[PDB]
Amino acid sequence: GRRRRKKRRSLPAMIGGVYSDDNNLQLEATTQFRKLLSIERSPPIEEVIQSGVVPRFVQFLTREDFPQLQFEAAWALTNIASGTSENTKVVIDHGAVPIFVKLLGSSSDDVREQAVWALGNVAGDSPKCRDLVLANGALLPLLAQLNEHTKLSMLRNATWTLSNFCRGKPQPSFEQTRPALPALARLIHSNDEEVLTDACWALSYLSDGTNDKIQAVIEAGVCPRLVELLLHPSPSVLIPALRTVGNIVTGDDAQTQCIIDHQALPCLLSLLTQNLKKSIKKEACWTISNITAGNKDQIQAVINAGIIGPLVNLLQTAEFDIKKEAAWAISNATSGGSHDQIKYLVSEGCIKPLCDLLICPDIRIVTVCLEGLENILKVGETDKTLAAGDVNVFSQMIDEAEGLEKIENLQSHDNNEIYEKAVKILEAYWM
Repeated sequence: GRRRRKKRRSLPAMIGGVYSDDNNLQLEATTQFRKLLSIERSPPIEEVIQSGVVPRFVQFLTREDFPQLQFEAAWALTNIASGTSENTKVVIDHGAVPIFVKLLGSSSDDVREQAVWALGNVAGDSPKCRDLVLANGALLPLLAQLNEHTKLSMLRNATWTLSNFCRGKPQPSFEQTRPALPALARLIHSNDEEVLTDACWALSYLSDGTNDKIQAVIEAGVCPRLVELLLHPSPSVLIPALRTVGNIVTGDDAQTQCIIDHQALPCLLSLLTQNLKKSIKKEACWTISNITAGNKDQIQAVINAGIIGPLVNLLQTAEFDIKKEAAWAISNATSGGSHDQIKYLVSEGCIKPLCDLLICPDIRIVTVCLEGLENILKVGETDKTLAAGDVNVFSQMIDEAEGLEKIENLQSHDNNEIYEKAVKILEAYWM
């Protein structure tokens, strides 16, 4: 039941200046180009390209004697590359990528930072551009010049760039991004909201895939801190943290337990009971659902945390996108849970809201709720049998919640799977 799923850190005279061999004119004209290319809205990137200065800017990048010119040229190029994909291609075509990688070793902090920002912008353009940046060996030198003393502006640029290196579908080669894990594991210990935001997004990308990927993320040691970040007051941090936690719990039971072991369930509960955006509650319910898809000890941990009552209430009353996830959460619990655990779900009032969703237009959700009801009916039937009783108490509850009439009406459902289950349910419990 476990369910997998850029930028932000006189022309003729300028052209002549850039093409001059006078240092002061070169610098003055490149700065002028940078500023032109920096403007708030609709920058004239296409005009600058046609003048032929891109190859010149690229040449300026190699001027190790003249870091100020390297810096302005880098900025100008990145402003060009931050435009359309066609603009980015022009910069790539002129060999800027390997040169930016080399500049990650510049003795000038400002030039290194520009290079980091340039590469993030290129990588951000598309998965192919991302892969090109990685194939040119960007990551290790990017990481190498990060240390205990690194200034905040560089930490911010670097983390954003790293996130761009991890982002996108198809996903980048995991072996290509692995080196980033230890750094991101340290970066999530920052208190800076921008670093935390981009570091969490990056971990959210890395943890999105198969269980081997998730295992790599866990082994980086990030679970405890990620659970802390579930409590971050900024939604910009909370959202990617929660997505990463949610991704991790899509793995196997042992992987899921690494999240549970750090009191994630009480954090997740607080997400349901605070006045938070619906998309946040949705994702929290999704995360819970992948925990209730676990073993009976994991379902028990959800119960112990006090989640079932609030979750039933969401299932009854929340916006539909939340209801859907809450449905999977409750239904998964009825599927992997013990007889006694299922009885507890019923005591918390889950029958009525499962019944009410049998008329919803999403057939996957109908099916989930019908399966949950069937699991509940089985438990009721077992109780009846063990005492040699005359009635299935849960069947009566389903009748009283108007679920029986809804199940009878599902005999008219187009979908064959729903039809067959409804008939089977009726035949077993209301013959």
